Amino acid sequence: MKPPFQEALGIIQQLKQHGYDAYFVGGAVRDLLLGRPIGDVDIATSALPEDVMAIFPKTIDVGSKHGTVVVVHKGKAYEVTTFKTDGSVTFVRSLEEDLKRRDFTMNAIAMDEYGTIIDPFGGREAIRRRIIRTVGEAEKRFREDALRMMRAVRFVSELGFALAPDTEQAIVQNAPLLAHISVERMTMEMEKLLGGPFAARALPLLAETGLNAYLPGLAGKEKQLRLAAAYRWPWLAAREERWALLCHALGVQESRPFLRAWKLPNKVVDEAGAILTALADIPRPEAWTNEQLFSAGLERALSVETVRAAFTGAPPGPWHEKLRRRFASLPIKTKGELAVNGKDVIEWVGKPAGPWVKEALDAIWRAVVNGEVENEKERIYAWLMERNRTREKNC
Amino acid sequence: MKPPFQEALGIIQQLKQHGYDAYFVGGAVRDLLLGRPIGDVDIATSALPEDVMAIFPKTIDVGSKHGTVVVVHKGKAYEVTTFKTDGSVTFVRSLEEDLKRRDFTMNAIAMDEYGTIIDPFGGREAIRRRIIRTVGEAEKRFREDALRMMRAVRFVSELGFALAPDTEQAIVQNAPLLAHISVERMTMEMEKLLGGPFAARALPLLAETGLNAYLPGLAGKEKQLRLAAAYRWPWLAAREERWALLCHALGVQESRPFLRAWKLPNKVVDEAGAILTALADIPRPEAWTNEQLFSAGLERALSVETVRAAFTGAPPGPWHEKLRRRFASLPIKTKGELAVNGKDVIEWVGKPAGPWVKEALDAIWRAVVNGEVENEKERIYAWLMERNRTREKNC
Ligand SMILES: Nc1ccn([C@@H]2O[C@H](COP(=O)(O)OP(=O)(O)OP(=O)(O)O)[C@@H](O)[C@H]2O)c(=O)n1
Ligand SMILES: Nc1ccn([C@@H]2O[C@H](COP(=O)(O)OP(=O)(O)OP(=O)(O)O)[C@@H](O)[C@H]2O)c(=O)n1
Ligand SMILES: [Mg+2]
Ligand SMILES: [Mg+2]
Ligand SMILES: [Mg+2]
Ligand SMILES: [Mg+2]
Repeated sequence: MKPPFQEALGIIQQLKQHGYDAYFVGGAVRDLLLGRPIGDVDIATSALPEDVMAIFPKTIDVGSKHGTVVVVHKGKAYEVTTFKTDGSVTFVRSLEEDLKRRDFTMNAIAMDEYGTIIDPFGGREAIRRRIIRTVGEAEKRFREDALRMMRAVRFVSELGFALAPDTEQAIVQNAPLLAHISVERMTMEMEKLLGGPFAARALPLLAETGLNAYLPGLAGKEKQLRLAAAYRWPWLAAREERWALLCHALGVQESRPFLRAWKLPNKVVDEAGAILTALADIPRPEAWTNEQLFSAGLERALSVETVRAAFTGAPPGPWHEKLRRRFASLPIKTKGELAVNGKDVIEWVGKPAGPWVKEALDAIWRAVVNGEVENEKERIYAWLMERNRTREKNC
Repeated sequence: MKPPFQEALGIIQQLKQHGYDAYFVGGAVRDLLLGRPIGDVDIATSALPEDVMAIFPKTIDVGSKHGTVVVVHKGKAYEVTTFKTDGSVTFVRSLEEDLKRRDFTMNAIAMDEYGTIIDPFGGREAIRRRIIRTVGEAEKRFREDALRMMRAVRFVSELGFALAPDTEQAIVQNAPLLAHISVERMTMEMEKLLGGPFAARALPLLAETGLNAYLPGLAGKEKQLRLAAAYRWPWLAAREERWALLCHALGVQESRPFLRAWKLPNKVVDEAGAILTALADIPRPEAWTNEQLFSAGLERALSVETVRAAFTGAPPGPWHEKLRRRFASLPIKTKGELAVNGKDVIEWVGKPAGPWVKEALDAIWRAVVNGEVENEKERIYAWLMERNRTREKNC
């Protein structure tokens, strides 16, 4: 018994004692078998949501309308699912009926409270061979939930399996069915695919399969995707950095309309382009400017070089480290640090409050930062004063 | 800082550091103030669901569509809710806007990471006085969510507060609006109200208010409800035992159609009647019969006397203890224990398999139980054999 399932063993036990019968199901079994780090432990039972909400103290009702209940056990969250037949939903007592409904074979395994692998679908084979195959006709299943395709391809990104000949085919043939699946749902899938350790050949595949030109803004970029192979994807740390390079390697013009089609939250689509930009503007890592760094702010700066990295081949290590230095020597690091107040500039140049004031301070920080004038009140005063009679001699 | 919030303090802290601002909200504050045992710790913040899913590792998405996110922290489950205005939902930054939307004042409190109570609605007053008052016009709020009434009455059950004159009034005037709220939702509320420590005057109130005759099967039972006052509700330990007595004191004829209207699960409505029945059939605690006990099975037996208790005044203590003895002396306690097999009765009376067989075994347990014949094979054989030539001499 692996500690993953060890603590999770209770869930089963209590479900068995109340005469219910339960199994470990899903990837957790796969990962265990495959020999991956074990993800979410998932548990499937013949006990109805209501029976599970009676047995366990903490019970979160996520969607008792389609089988699942989240059971807080011993300080974790496990997803217990009453066996079902994907028709509304129909609940059975046949575990075999349940496995029978899942996307692919690697997923359709189950292990008993004792540790005996229950594989009525050749999951065990699939894994040794490392192949994503459909549970039943690949055709019928994609008709049963089109999204099942995207993920067949994400799995390729996430595990590094190959697709099954008849399964892959089925995708190109049934490609259209995607436009029927909500964008929201497509995005989360794209966003895991992207973080694959095999992303590199997931994306291309996304193309060789019919799947391209049904996903947001991925019309006819076939060439771009296949090429995407050389990108060091897996050193991208973050979602932004992800979307970031994804754009770049598509060559995507305006990041904003694109990432928005993907129904991504603003804060990403904003910081997305943020970096996409700083990247175009700075073509070289040595070229970062005390101004520019201050402007983008450490975190983003680094993320820039890490995207750059994923494009170049050049390890970001040293740059990250040079930026981290520079940024902690920038005589200020935010605008709020500026020893001098917007009101100070008014009482100083004897003008009414207005538009000029911004431009003033605008050019004061760019002075403090580039080390031109200190960040003390007195000196910035003279600095301002003495640069205003300069703007009289010049015109 | 009370331990409840102590561990929960982290949730706030990390939401503050990422510049977000959060508060403890809800009954947890009420309970703390009131000086009750502290229930669910709840947290409200300006950070959107997505921001909360980014910051914390474990993040359960219960309904990010209306603000709430369940954040698993340090081994518990806390509900973080992005401030909102109950219009679809609109998210703000104003905590004051958030409090302003909640049902009643006791609930509309908030405490900061430091321990400073934030009461912009006189919750603190309401609690000292022990009064359930509406946050704003009692009228408008019941139009905003009719169910708010049921609970204004359950709260009476739960805490032992009185209703505010203008609030109580508003209920009778706006009584009708209930039929618009899903039964499912009414039941859960009734199911808490019933377990109230003040249940006794909650039920009556449920009547003096317009609330009666909008709840399942509670048409015109006004008299029955008011009388319901004398029942020792609070010693009812279980759901069944609850519905059980509720039926009884309403005098409800057929339990089955009634409890079912409440959209209660079967296993309850079944065990519900179960007891309701055993109760009508056995009018006296001394009258339990080795048969009857074996038949209902300890647990339910006790439950029966516990309901009887809630009706009589007589403490179940002794009976429960007498039952628990008798039942562990019953020479068998289930039907599966019977040393004699249905197949044994066939190969013994030389008849084909059929309906008589049940009737045979049926009268064998009742013979093993009442201590008439042993629960060994040999002796039951004889016992059966010698009672079949008895049924020849008799007719
Ligand atoms: N379109 C989908 C998506 C998922 N599943 C099923 O839902 C379970 C859990 O879903 P998921 O979160 O995707 O976990 P796994 O598919 O098991 O793999 P992973 O945990 O890496 O996502 C799986 O066992 C799978 O059979 C499905 O039948 N159809
Ligand atoms: N119809 C409802 C039901 C609940 N609430 C709000 O949702 C929050 C949590 O709901 P609940 O689980 O009922 O907790 P409390 O009302 O605070 O009290 P208790 O924990 O005893 O149920 C509360 O702060 C309350 O203001 C609401 O505004 N309208
Ligand atoms: Mg888990
Ligand atoms: Mg999973
Ligand atoms: Mg809790
Ligand atoms: Mg609560």
